[PDB]
Amino acid sequence: NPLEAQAWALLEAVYDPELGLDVVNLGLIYDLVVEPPRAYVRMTLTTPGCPLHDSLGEAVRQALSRLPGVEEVEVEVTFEPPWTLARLSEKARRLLGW
Amino acid sequence: NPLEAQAWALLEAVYDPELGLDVVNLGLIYDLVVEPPRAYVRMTLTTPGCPLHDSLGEAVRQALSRLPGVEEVEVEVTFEPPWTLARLSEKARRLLGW
Ligand SMILES: [Mg+2]
Ligand SMILES: [Mg+2]
Repeated sequence: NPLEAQAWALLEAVYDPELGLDVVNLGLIYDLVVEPPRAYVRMTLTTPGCPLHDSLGEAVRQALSRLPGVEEVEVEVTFEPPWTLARLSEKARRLLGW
Repeated sequence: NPLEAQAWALLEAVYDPELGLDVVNLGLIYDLVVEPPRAYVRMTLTTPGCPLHDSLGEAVRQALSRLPGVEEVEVEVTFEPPWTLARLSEKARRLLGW
């Protein structure tokens, strides 16, 4: 499903403002399912508590809505499990310096 | 602290759109501290997951910002503990019919 690869590439352009890294390499994407006309993503945030405006979740929704055949995007934001820097990818660790 | 009573009265005018009851009688307010120039409230939502726009949390922030002497309102939205109808007040149960 090349659509899935397309989805990841799109998400890799969405950045967390506090850490300056994309949501994929930060390890914020917990699940991703793309089955036209629907796209589903389960993700978390880098800090606890629901913000008044989930700008990151909105950016992810907008990114996935660009997928061909996708007319509805469900973005589920959860804290289960809770995120920590241990979820950073190998690439992210290179970009950081680690 | 009459300011505290003022705060509760203000919150009793903020309604959850899905249930048609105010946040206080629904049992959504977990903690409330009013110490000028700051107001703090910890609350939850009636359904899981962080919404893209936390309109309820915003309404609570706007309501408390009307308190005299209060210049900053911190609204913490959590799911710990998770909410259920068991947290409804006695009054809410009368209003419902129970
Ligand atoms: Mg972890
Ligand atoms: Mg309960």
